[PDB]
Amino acid sequence: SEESGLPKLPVPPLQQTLATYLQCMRHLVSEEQFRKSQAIVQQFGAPGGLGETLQQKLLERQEKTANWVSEYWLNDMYLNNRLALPVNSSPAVIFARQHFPGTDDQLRFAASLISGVLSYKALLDSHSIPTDCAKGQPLCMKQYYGLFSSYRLPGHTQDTLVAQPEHVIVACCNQFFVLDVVINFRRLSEGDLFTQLRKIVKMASNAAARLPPIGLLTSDGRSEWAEARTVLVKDSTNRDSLDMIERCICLVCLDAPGGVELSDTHRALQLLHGGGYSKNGANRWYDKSLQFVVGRDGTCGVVCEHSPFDGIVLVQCTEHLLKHMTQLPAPRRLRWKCSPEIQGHLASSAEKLQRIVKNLDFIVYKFDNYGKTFIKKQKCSPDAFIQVALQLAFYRLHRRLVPTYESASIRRFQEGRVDNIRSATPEALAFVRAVTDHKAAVPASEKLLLLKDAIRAQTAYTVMAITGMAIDNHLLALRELARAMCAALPEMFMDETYLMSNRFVLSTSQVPTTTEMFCCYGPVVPNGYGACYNPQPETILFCISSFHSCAATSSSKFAKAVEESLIDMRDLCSL
Ligand SMILES: CN1C=CC(CCc2cccc3ccccc23)C=C1
Ligand code: NA
Ligand code: NA
Repeated sequence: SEESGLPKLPVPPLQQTLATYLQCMRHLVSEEQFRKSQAIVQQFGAPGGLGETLQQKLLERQEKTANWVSEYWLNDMYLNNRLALPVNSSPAVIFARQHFPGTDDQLRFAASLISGVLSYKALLDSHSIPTDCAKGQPLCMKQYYGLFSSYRLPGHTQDTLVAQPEHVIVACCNQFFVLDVVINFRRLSEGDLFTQLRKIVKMASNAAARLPPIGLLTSDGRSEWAEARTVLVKDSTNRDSLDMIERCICLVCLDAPGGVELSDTHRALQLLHGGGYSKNGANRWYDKSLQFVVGRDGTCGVVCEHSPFDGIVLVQCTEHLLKHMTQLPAPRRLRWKCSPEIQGHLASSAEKLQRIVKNLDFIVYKFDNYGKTFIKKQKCSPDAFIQVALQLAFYRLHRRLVPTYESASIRRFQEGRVDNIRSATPEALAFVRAVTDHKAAVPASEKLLLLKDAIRAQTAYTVMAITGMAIDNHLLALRELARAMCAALPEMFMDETYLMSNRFVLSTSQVPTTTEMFCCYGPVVPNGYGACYNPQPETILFCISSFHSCAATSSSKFAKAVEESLIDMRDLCSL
């Protein structure tokens, strides 16, 4: 009735989590460090010890909350992160290339897309989204209600995720306009929206009314933007304008032509960071959860602030919008009252964003030799096969495995977001060593046994994670319950093995789509990669990111290593 009928997130047994943790990490640390971690974990998990006390506190939390990890996970994964949102945090979804002969063709697309957003939001708010089922077991639908009603406020040390006549904000030439999408309570038609967008484009070209590019401030580090926003709110005009953005449905960004070839890689860059201030980088407001981009040259997609929802729900929404597209007072410019103080903040923010633009090493690589159909003919799940290929790619290029992240949905449970699948398994290590160590001369028949055992272990970890039995959320909650007892964390969580374990040098996810769109994001540590893939029946799309500052990583070398690994795995499956 009022209460969810879904199960609550399970609390795994303490000794199960501690044993999985040590087994996860043994091959990723030195023998001496492992020996010390074994003793730390034994003391933490001893009968009558601290771990048992924290586990009892966690079972009490599970009883008193809908979801015992929600608050800790939201803060740990998103709100505590100080990095600027572009590239480091906010993923982008790139739509098919569009062809816009005239400005009017760009605006008709934007009007059609806005109409689709209004229609989808009406379905959402009437609770008419058919409940998703696993692969079926019903799934939590609460992420859908965060697509349009969320705003991420910056804080000095921790951000705040806020839930809220309806309006969109249109960004054009770094200027922001309120576009009301109802008049006389009747939703604006696609034709009315077109008429309004034309007025906006005319107003935005006016030099005598041009305001400073305040959106650039949202692209900065979170504490930097917290400081600049605090300067802004000293003025009531700015407060009014910030309130309008905080309460909009979404942004629609009418970007300027990019001036570069519209390859998939280049369209993805424009969606990730707008190409910086000199291009479209200030035509943005990164705190708002959805920024649809409809560029004059046909580059279209959506930039996502992903603190309120994960990738499956986002793609369900965007696929619905795109498929739906197949079937009067003037807008109000938001005013700003700036100072030389704010001008200094703008210059700083432009410089910092340019460092992100220049630092990103990004490639879209389409593997075209095979995809899901071939993989399923090997009695393998496509996801597990591709995760083992990524381990082999990393090992053959960098000669070690590293802590690897892969999102696993826990939407089977109330308020469920994700837990981590740790794909750098002991079985993956045995396989990649056998493949790469030519001196060992392991027979191909044995390499194939090791391959299938690595895929089996990957599949098992995935089942463990999606059923709430993996370890990362459990350890996070024990850690934060310990911090509530005493600000000095116990040795368990100060141990260098634990800190290492959560620096995801390879950060991955599978985002399958049914249309030509694709998803991408940056790495999460300076010496890391981001790898987001889209498996299709006969192809697999890989979006690979890394940072040019890190001499070890290279996105083009990693994409080549992925190709070589998929070909090696094909050859082993063809003996
Ligand atoms: C480093 N990283 C970053 C993200 C994920 C998974 C979540 C996600 C992936 C791709 C698109 C998304 C669009 C909207 C919301 C979440 C999205 C995994 C690793
Ligand atoms: Na996790
Ligand atoms: Na690099």
